[PDB]
Amino acid sequence: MSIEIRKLSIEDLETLIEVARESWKWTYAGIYSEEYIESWIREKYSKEKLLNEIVRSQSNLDILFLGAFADSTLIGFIELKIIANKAELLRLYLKPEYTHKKIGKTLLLEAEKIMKKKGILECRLYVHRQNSVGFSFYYKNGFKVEDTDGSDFIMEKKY
Amino acid sequence: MSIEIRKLSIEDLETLIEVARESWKWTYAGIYSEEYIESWIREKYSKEKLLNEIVRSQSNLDILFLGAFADSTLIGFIELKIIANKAELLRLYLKPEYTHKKIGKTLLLEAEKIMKKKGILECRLYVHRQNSVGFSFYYKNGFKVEDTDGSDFIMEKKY
Ligand SMILES: CC(=O)SCCNC(=O)CCNC(=O)[C@H](O)C(C)(C)COP(=O)(O)OP(=O)(O)OC[C@H]1O[C@@H](n2cnc3c(N)ncnc32)[C@H](O)[C@@H]1OP(=O)(O)O
Ligand SMILES: CC(=O)SCCNC(=O)CCNC(=O)[C@H](O)C(C)(C)COP(=O)(O)OP(=O)(O)OC[C@H]1O[C@@H](n2cnc3c(N)ncnc32)[C@H](O)[C@@H]1OP(=O)(O)O
Ligand SMILES: [Cl-]
Ligand SMILES: [Cl-]
Ligand code: NI
Repeated sequence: MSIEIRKLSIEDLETLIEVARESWKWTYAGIYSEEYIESWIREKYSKEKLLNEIVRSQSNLDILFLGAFADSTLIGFIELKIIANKAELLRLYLKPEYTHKKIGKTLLLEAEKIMKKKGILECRLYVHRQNSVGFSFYYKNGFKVEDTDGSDFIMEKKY
Repeated sequence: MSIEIRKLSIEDLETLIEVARESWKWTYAGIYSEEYIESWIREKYSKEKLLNEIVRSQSNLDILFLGAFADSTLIGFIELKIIANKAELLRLYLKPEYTHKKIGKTLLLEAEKIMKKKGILECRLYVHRQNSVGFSFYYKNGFKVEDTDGSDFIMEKKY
């Protein structure tokens, strides 16, 4: 199992949406309803929005959008948003069958490496409080809860 | 997510084979080849063999064959073989998306409960040495390595 991390490109769009869908159905099985998720996928992970995000990342602006590829097949992705010297980890998702193999850790390290290249010293995120899979991974990797907003925990990491 | 543990019945056959297939492809992705697995599924998990095993379990003889059912859908199974006062854990497999939720632990506890009812004080198993997922679960649950046979570790638990 060879895993490559690289910036996503527009050709990654269609399988990106499928990874997102598959990871979302799994991750939130006890949190949101099947329809809530299908609408979320349709509205937030639309072809147009992701394309624009993939482009802003490729153009080296306010998005960093990396995928993990297993034998050329996209199986995970991370997306950060940069404003000034700070980042927000918007998204980190893998195909459920590819979890617990350090692939999430690998995407995070890559982003962190690029943030350090960019002078970004703070990174923060919003995680649904009932998402133990995600929440536990984050605190195991140096994120600390600093606040809440609705159902989410606001976690933050400094460098 | 409601999980029920009960003895398998002949009507469980077709979805039993699919769980086995899906768990096998995942579990041994870096261990055996796609064909080795498809042959193993075809030859060891055949309709006839499993049926006979399900029957011997239902008849209360030398097999104990339990499934874990999530909302009426079979998602995992355990199978033990009894000879005298001792057992061998032949099989324990879940759909990959259902792992890491204590469902494996739940099947093991059920079998252990029945073994104790039956006076069975020793339980042993063979785990492929490169199966870290399975091997780690077993030692986290009181199994200790006592020997090897080919690629497998022979692990054993006493009560
Ligand atoms: C800001 C946001 O994007 S929030 C949404 C975060 N993403 C999700 O929840 C989607 C579902 N999960 C995933 O995609 C992944 O598990 C990630 C990205 C959260 C973590 O990546 P992975 O490569 O799976 O994790 P990695 O192998 O580095 O670390 C393992 C740890 O993560 C957590 N974890 C990873 N996979 C699993 C799993 N299948 N079941 C339970 N916990 C898991 C555990 O805490 C585990 O620690 P343990 O060994 O003590 O049990
Ligand atoms: C004799 C034989 O049958 S050998 C074949 C054994 N079965 C397999 O390997 C098939 C693949 N795996 C599985 O079906 C299951 O993981 C089982 C049956 C081994 C364990 O059942 P689960 O309900 O998943 O495990 P449970 O939640 O009780 O325990 C979690 C522990 O099991 C292991 N584990 C369970 N799921 C995973 C996973 N997706 N990735 C990595 N490790 C895992 C870990 O050691 C975990 O401990 P951690 O929290 O420290 O990481
Ligand atoms: Cl979340
Ligand atoms: Cl094994
Ligand atoms: Ni774990």
